[PDB]
Amino acid sequence: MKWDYDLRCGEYTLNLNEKTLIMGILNVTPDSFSDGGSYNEVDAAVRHAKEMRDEGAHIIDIGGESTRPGFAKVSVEEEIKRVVPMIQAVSKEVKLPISIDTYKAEVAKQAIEAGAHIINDIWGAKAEPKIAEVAAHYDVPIILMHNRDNMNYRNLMADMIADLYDSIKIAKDAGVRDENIILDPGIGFAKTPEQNLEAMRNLEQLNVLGYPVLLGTSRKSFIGHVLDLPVEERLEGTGATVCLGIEKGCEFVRVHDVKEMSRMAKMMDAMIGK
Amino acid sequence: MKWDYDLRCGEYTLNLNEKTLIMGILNVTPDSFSDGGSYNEVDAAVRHAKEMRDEGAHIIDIGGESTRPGFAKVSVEEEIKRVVPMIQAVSKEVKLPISIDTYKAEVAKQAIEAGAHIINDIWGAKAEPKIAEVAAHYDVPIILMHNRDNMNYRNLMADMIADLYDSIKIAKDAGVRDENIILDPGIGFAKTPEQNLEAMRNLEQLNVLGYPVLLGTSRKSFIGHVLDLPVEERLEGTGATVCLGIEKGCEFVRVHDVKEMSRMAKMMDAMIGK
Ligand SMILES: NC(=O)c1ccc(SC(F)(F)F)cc1
Repeated sequence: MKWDYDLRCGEYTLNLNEKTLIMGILNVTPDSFSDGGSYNEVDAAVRHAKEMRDEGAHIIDIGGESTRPGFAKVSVEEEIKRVVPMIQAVSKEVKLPISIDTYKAEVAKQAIEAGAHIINDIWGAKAEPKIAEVAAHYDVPIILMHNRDNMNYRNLMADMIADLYDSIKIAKDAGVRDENIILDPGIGFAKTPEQNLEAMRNLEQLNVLGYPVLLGTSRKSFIGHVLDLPVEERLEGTGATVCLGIEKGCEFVRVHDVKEMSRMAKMMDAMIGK
Repeated sequence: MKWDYDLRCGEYTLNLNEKTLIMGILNVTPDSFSDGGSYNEVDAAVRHAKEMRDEGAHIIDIGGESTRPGFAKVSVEEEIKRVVPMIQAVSKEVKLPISIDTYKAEVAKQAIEAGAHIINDIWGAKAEPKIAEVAAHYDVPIILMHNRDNMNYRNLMADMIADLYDSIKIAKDAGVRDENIILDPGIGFAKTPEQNLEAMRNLEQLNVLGYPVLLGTSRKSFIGHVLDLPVEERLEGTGATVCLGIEKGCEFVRVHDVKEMSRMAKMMDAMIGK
């Protein structure tokens, strides 16, 4: 009942009421010597995508080098060379909606022509506002993530909701329809460990804006800060964050460990009555 | 702030505010040919206890054959022969509070003399009311679990709270102090799969009775019913139930997989601000 529309992802449709949707994380393994497109690079990407599809992923999230976790300085002409061949191949042989992980307008634009269905922006359309227009033009869902270039909060949650609505304004002024807007609390970004725990504890507040919320906490540093555990041993901590996130009404979770998280989400959904 | 007393377990003290307490499950591996006490049986019990202590367990729960999951018909004279040597050895070389898993008064009584600190009753003092007196006499914490011999609920939750308070009455009429009372929703017992999901979803209601709540969902059938997964693949489902349980204010979780659940509980505590 909570949502009265389905997420329209070109040729795939995502119901927001039946279950928590699992977005699986695919990071490029760049080939040295080449700028992209090579067989090993692309085929490792496809095999990874297929594994995630089998493990219960509903969306595949595809990131280049300029995005997380790398954040390397690459121009858009090269990032296209790399990210486009992956999107052409994955979209061809894995029938799932694909989101492009970029804050760059031209990269988002190429990705969608290559065959991406959703835009996923870590800067909430603030780094390159034209990205909002790209989304409006192609009529695709855009994920707006909370992020700032500083740590200076008067009031964390109120500041987050304010910051986010600034993103919504930019998106809607560009012509993006409400149904194509998704929000993300930006856990792990521009927050102290203490502020990350705080945002998690108060996540249900994001619900007042009236948009589906995607949660992305997978293997993040704050989990390590709490448990005192390296990145490879953060499965149980990520699981907690996913369970809490779902209890507090999130519609997507973005995770590396698709099998495990998928199982937890399904148990949560059964319990909270999704 | 929520609790203004500590759980007094003889020589160990359990703070109910700092963190979710993990009770690790130890089931006897009975030796054929002997009635109990043999070296392999007892030493496997000790090694298991030590493993759980290292994995982060705060309490060791020790069950004989007449209790779960076996429920075999054994007299109390034999159950004592088996459960007492385990309790003497574990209490000797694992410095943790030990709970005896029994609904039988004489068994509880022997267990405590042998060195058990807490009584854990799956029948909520209704099967053998004298167990309440045993607890009152020795001044030990008693866990009262919801259980009935039928499935006939007018209103699940109201019926559960009613049933439980009937247990509290029997306990207090025997002389058990409020601080020595703990409650358990009896998930997996006398409930359909649908009713188990319901009790989980409405667990916070148990809080109104004003007693610490222990949650025990580890590897239970309903998790299997939801995920469609055999008992060995229920880690992720148990994890969900533990996370939800903690969100809804439970003070203990009783689990087989101490390492994993301990990590999840610790992440939950950090998030909900315990
Ligand atoms: N490979 C495993 O047995 C394993 C270990 C830990 C986890 S984390 C959990 F259970 F989801 F919370 C999952 C699977």
